[PDB]
Amino acid sequence: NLPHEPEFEQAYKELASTLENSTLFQKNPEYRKALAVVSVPERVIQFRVVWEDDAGNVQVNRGFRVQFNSALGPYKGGLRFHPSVNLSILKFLGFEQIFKNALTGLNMGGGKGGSDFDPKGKSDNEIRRFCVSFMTELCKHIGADTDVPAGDIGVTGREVGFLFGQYRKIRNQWEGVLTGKGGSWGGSLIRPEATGYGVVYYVEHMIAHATNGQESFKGKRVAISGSGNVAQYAALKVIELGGSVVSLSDSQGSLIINGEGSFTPEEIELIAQTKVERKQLASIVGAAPFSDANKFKYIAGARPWVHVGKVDVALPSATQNEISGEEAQVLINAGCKFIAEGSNMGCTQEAIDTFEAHRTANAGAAAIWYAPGKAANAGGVAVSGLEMAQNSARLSWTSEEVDARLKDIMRDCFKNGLETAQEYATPAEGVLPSLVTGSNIAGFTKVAAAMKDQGDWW
Amino acid sequence: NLPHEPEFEQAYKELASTLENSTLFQKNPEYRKALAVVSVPERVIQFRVVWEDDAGNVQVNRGFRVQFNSALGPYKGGLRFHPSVNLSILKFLGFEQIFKNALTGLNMGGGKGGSDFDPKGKSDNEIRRFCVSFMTELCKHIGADTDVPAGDIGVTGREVGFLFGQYRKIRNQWEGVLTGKGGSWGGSLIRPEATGYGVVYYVEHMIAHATNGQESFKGKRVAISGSGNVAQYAALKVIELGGSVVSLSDSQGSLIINGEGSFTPEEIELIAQTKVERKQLASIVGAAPFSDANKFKYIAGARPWVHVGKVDVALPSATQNEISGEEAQVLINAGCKFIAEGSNMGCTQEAIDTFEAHRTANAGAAAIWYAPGKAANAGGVAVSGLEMAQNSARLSWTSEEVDARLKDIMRDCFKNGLETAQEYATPAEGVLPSLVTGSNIAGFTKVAAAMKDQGDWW
Amino acid sequence: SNLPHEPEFEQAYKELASTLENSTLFQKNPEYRKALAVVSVPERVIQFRVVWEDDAGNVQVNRGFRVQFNSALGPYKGGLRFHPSVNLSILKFLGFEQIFKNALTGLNMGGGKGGSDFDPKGKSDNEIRRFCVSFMTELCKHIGADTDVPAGDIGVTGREVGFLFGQYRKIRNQWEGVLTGKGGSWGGSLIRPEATGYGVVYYVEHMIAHATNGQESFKGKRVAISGSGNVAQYAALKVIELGGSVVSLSDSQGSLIINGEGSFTPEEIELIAQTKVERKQLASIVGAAPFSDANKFKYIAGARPWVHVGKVDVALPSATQNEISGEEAQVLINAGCKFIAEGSNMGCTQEAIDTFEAHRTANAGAAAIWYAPGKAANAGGVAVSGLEMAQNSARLSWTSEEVDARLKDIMRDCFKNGLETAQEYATPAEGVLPSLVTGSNIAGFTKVAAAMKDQGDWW
Amino acid sequence: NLPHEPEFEQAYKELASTLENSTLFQKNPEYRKALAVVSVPERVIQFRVVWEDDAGNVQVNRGFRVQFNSALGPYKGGLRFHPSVNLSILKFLGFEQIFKNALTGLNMGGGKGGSDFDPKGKSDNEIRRFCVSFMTELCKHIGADTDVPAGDIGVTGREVGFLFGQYRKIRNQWEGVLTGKGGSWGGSLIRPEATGYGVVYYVEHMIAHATNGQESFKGKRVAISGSGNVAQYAALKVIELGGSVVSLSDSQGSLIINGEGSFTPEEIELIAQTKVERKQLASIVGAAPFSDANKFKYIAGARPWVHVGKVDVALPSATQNEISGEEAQVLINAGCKFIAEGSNMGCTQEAIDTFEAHRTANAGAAAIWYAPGKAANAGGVAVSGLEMAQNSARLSWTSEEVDARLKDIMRDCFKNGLETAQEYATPAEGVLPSLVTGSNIAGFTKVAAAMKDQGDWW
Ligand SMILES: O=C(O)CCC(=O)C(=O)O
Ligand SMILES: O=C(O)CCC(=O)C(=O)O
Repeated sequence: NLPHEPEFEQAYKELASTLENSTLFQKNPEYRKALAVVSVPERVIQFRVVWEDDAGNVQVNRGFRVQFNSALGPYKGGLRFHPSVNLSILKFLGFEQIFKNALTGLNMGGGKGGSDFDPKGKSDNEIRRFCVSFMTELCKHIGADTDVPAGDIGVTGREVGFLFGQYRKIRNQWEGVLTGKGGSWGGSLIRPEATGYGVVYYVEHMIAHATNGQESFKGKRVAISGSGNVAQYAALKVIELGGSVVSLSDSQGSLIINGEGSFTPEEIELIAQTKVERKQLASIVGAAPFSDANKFKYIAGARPWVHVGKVDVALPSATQNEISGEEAQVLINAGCKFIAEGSNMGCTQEAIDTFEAHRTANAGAAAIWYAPGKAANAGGVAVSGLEMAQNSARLSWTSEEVDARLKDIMRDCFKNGLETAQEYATPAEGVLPSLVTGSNIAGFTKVAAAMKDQGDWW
Repeated sequence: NLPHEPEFEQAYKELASTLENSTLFQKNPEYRKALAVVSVPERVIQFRVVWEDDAGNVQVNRGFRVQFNSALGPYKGGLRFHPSVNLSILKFLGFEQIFKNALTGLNMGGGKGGSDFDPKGKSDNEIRRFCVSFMTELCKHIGADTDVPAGDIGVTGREVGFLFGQYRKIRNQWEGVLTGKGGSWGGSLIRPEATGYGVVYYVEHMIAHATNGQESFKGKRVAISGSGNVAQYAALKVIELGGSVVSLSDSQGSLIINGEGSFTPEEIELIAQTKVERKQLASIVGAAPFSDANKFKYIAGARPWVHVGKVDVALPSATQNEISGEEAQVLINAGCKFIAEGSNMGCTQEAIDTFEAHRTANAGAAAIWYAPGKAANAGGVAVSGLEMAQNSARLSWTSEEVDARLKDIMRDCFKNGLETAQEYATPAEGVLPSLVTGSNIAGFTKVAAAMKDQGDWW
Repeated sequence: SNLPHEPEFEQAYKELASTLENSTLFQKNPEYRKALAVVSVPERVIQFRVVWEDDAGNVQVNRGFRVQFNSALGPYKGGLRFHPSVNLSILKFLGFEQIFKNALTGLNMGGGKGGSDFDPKGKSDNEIRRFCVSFMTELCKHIGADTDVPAGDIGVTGREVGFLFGQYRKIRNQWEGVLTGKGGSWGGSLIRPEATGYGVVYYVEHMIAHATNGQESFKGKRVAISGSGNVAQYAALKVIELGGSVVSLSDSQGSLIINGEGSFTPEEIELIAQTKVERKQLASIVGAAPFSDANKFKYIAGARPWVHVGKVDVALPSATQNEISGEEAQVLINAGCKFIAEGSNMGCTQEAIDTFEAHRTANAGAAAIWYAPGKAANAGGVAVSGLEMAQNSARLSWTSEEVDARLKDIMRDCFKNGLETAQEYATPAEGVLPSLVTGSNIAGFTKVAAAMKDQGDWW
Repeated sequence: NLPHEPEFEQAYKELASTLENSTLFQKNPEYRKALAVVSVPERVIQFRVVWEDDAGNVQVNRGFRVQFNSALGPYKGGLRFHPSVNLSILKFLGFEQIFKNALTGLNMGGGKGGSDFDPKGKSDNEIRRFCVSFMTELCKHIGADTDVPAGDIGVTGREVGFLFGQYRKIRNQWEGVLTGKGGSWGGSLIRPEATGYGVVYYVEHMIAHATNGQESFKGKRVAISGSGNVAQYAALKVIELGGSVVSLSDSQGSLIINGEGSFTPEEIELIAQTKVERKQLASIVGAAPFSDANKFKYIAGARPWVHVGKVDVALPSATQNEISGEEAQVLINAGCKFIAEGSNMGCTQEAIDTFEAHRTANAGAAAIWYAPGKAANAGGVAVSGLEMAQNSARLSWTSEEVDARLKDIMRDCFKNGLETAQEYATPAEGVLPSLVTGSNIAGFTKVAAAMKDQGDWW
């Protein structure tokens, strides 16, 4: 009699459902056995973590590493320190990580870990001691050839460092055992740029396919929402490829271009400085360059979608549910043909459904083409693979090298979606395949066939 | 945020209760910290087990090893294969194992493991393939100085053989990694006898103490339940000591003696053979000697306790929760003055409360005296420690040497419980000390103190 | 080379070497001169940084050391010392001696010594825990039940051994005999507290028997002891149990003497033990019974007991190193003392040792004072550590009587080996007592050097 | 108390003094804690080395490995066999190695080891046996992910081969555990070239910065001293980049170009053959091509500095203390703007002082710019990292690939010095940053911040 694990059960049921609404099990019914094998994790470690607080008292938390699947590579996935953490949640997140990592084409398996340790209110001294204790036990079960964790909620650069330092001390090895490391001790260039550059490259690959290699970002008008790092670097990449960035935004309003034109790199760097100083877009229109009313128009309380006029590409990069069903319709009437999520779950289900029905109802490049976040914002995962690659040679690559490689990985990510959809949700003649359906299946099918090849099931 | 683990949480709450109801936390209030720490397992491993059935189909089950505590020694405790198995249950069994193992005097930590694999209806080949697969993963986490498992429900000598065989092949070490091994490949004499002998030995000390050296098993009437190896060898040792054995039973009914007789060794040998053949007591009453209705009465559907009439000692040795509140009172009315669990968790908390209430109410030899399983049925795990001792010595001791050490262990276990109750749960004059409270405190403090010494808490 | 100056170690090497030269050993086996040169260089030395957090939350740095000197006879064995004086030279000195002390027990134990310059003085239990955790995080790599088995020494008692054991078992994930001096319920040995003290006395029993042709024992002898910790206590109680009289104890502040005939009783030693548990002085118990009975007890502040004991038959220095000067050696000689053995490690100064030895070689029969070296006479401690390792591998706890029995046999064999080896290689003049110093040094060295040769460490 | 370690204490004091004469401890006083922690080695192994001489006699020597710091990478640094070897000396060298290695921007820590073994007058056989015995112990402590030694005085190709053979045998792994290996068994192309080429690339980066990327080696006149591997390859690189090499020299004299012109690659090759035959430059001037007195002038007993006329770059690449105070002033007067040490400690302190005062007194490209050897001759170390990178993939890069990558590493070495001087020894407006000060501080700052991130100090 199995324990109640609602978050994991939900995630399994969603996969099994998306697999069922496809021809996968008509063509390959034996993959139902794969579904059953894959959803029992290969290994789970749980361990007590004892650590000393600043008053000198004994404290107790619970440590976790779910090593869910390793058919395609060593276990890969983040560590989460948050009071809500438990096996059920970490299984949900680790299970999903299998298939998102699989989607990229990198040799990365699937895992998730962490603790119910709550870093809110903790001194750095406390976080250090917790991390030291935590890694003392975890060290046994991980390694560059076995399991390579990373950060998540509660585990950023600071914690990764403390974790790395203690691993090194116990194991007496310097290796790529974590990703998200500092620039001087095995971190990668292009790490801040990864997500934003990643979305723009994915969309480039979409355009290329949709137009049979005749169009790129060159000459295209691109609406971006957000003004954090993802939006800034997506904007910079667009510009670098010859596109026009016509909008940026924050939670209070949108800053948009009047008529023809684009934001410039300099302007983007000014918006970055204002973002570092916690200031809102509303406050920078007072001075130049943004006080020029012939180039720039600030719109209070608005998202950009209905205000940019005619537009070719939309790149939501702010927050979740920032494209309504209604806004999807306007982008469609604005002639938008490509949309990809920079923000996690940026499109509402109504918007996704809209873009998909439009796709189904319109042959070729007359359709709007939506890419889901698990595919289009896999840049951060992509650069993690490159950080590992780089670590194996104790050698850093140039910005240009990491960038070029990030581009190729997003192509693999794209193609896995495209081809899976073509095979298992085959569209009508001249209709673009669904990247949402393709991306939801493709991880499972790559992992399942790998598992079969390796005798994990038969 | 934690998962609901009721079997485990109840055992914890109940131990905490017996510790509160004593002077232990008055004289050492710090030990409450130890309680919070010890209750979180050092390490838990869970893992997928894929195995092939006789049709050649893939089958999936879940593997577990709870390494609960190692302050006194390497993790020690059985493997259970039963479809009820899960983490909560093994946490429950593993927690109890800590304190049982502690009480043997031997350097043995507490652990428990197994699988939801059901051996019912499986071929021997299927069981072999399952054990090969199970041990392939488990081998990484165990070892002669790390974790030493053994049998339990679903895991007999047969399974231990398959498990050992696989370990030796992958680890390339021949060592005391398991106990309950076969005689020619590192098994110990007296291991089959140990639990049953051990409870009888323990109870002999109870009789001695409660009667001020007046009495022994000589002339006592002893009601036993069950008919597996515990009940058998308990029966045989009672007979050796001059007691009468007046009942045995299985899951279908009770075989009782009429009048003032007793089972014989020869009759016990016959019941043992009927049990190897997985037959029932109801199948053997229709032929001699058990068809003799002057001596024997078979009672279908019944536990033996009402049907034995007046008895002096009760040795439940069948199954968990086989003595209820009602039956505790039946045994009190029968003139029963000693009860000790041969089986794991034989008495309900209601029966325990009933017995303890009776002890408190009735000074001296009038009291029914109850010994907890962690003390009284420690004989088995004790002889496992001796199997480990023998493997490390690279010798096989005679039956007489193993048996001698088992007697010293059960003696010291009784003395410790008795003296610890005298110190921290001091009874009124003439009142028997609580073996429940004394055994719990003794076991707990030995672990907690060792944990403090080793810096696990402070 | 330009080797670093390591005076403590270099001095011990030369003294050892000299005692070997004053024998037939290198005449009979000149090739052992190469053995000696090879044995003098440690097999392995590990040094390491130990970073640890104080109670104020500040980072602190100390240096950690393990000298794995020799392993021909067994895994490296020897204690850990936390004391501000600790460095490589000092640990090499103590590790070198440990080789030969361990060899004389007859058990399979090699020779090692380690520790840190961490100063436990003034540190909280918590600080001590944090230091041990961090220290063992690095040391774990280099030690093990079949590799190197440390123990306590100055600055490392049961408390530290516990924190050190706990951290090892956590990182290594093996429960094993990696340390000795462990606690009773987690693989310690009975008799370990008594070992060193009982051991000296057992050894001296054989000295007395040999010197007097079995005509005397401890019965009726007056015994002066210095110190008031475990060694002094259990030595005293064993002497009392053998029918001798203990006429002094002492601590770093003064000595507490018996006046006239008479002895400390076990009850008095028990009280003294309780006060030394409380970290009090012998000073601050004299004004309270029974130690205020100024007919039986005299206290002298600032003094060692040797000049105040009157006539004495046996002396058992059991406080600290270098606690019998050459002058005090003469005082004991003139007091009529005939038997001396060290309860404290390096109790006698070299000057005292040269005096006892001069006096032995100048006097026939039992008119001579007989000095036993520490490597023979206080091996009781490390012997029972060896027994602890044996118990751990047996996965059993022996009884008091069994550990004690074996301790007795070990000390007896150790005495015999020193005696007979001196008779063979450093034969005394007719009627002179065999030198247990030369005897023990030769016996220890040759056991190691011959085993090294069998194992191809030299040829 | 502590042992007397004079060479190490000196090296420690010089670092502490450099760090005090900067703004580092004003801006970041907590880095004093870093200095105290970093100056205690992480680990030191000493060991007895017993080996057999050619007469069959036992010999005894002392082996050492100082594993000083691993924050930025596995321990890296050479092995020295010389009768002066001891812990103090090896700590001195390993301490310096941390910060030099750090300076390259490669993921390499800092270490040094060796023995007091004297190879003077030993047979190849004796050297083989010593190495076998030495590596038998050392193997335990090192490894491709832990510690990667190399050569030094007493340890060249021959010894590296013997050491690697024995490691392979015992460890049964083929990996990059040593650098300086033979071409066919893991050595890198560009290895003989590395130091010489490395010096020239470093100067290229200096030229680019000083001139706004307006100038290069193209059209420059370059005075080089020495005529061994470093001068030869430095020369060849200069010629490849369009520069003129106007001198070379040996201990007895200088061979310089008469008027404008340059040595050619064919001429460099001739000088290389003569140097292999162990002939001095004085004796190659009696034949063609060097007898042509219109092109070549031999100056007996002179260094080249005062005899080359106007020159843009100076590359002392012969020995130590080969540019006097006077010669530094002559070079300044000859229009020399770039000076960098091919040879270890080639510039006297008077010369370094003179170049630094000139820099201070002369805004921008008017200055002569001195690069210290720890930065400019770090190419040997750079190619070591590339050898490690190539060993990971069991794959040799092309000469062009190794060479291009060496150039980049020398840019990182440059940037680390430049930027560090900018921050902590900030020059007046328009004045070049001190590469000597920058290079002496930059390694420490990189290591200290990585140490802090990793919880080594806090
Ligand atoms: O011998 C063993 O280790 C298994 C015994 C056990 O699990 C028990 O005491 O219930
Ligand atoms: O118990 C041990 O291992 C030896 C302690 C020690 O170093 C000694 O004999 O002084």
